[PDB]
Amino acid sequence: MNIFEMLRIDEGLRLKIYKDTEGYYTIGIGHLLTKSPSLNAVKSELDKAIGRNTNGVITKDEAEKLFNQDVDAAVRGILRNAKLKPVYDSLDAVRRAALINMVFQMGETGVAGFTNSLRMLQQKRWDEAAVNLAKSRWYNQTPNRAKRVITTFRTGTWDAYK
Repeated sequence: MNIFEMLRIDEGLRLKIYKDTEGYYTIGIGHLLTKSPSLNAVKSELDKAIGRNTNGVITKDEAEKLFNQDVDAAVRGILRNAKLKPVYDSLDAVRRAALINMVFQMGETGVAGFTNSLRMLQQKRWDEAAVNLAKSRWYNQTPNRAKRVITTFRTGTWDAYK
């Protein structure tokens, strides 16, 4: 297992425009297009992202390219963030994937906002961090996914994805 497979499991793959759990327009492997409701704004964003006149549909290869750019960007975001980087550097390879998963889903700002959890992860207080992380809107809204990520932080194994 690795980051790509993990996220592929949590986000699915859809080749036509769809709304995410929060109702926002997305496509592919969790690629958020826009928070706007206009199907126009949406079509524009897609065309611009893909570089061609779409019509709300993309190929698998196009979805994969966007996915690769997204993972890259999430990693890059962690490495640039002063609150995130230190945590990421302190973690083992499996746990690093859990953190990237969170960033991809909720953005750098969102995650950097879990101060308490972040400090507990840095101190390697796995159980404590898992409890803290559970006390969040994120877990309440997407509990199955949040439970998979949390377990991964708790155990440092891929067991939740197996």
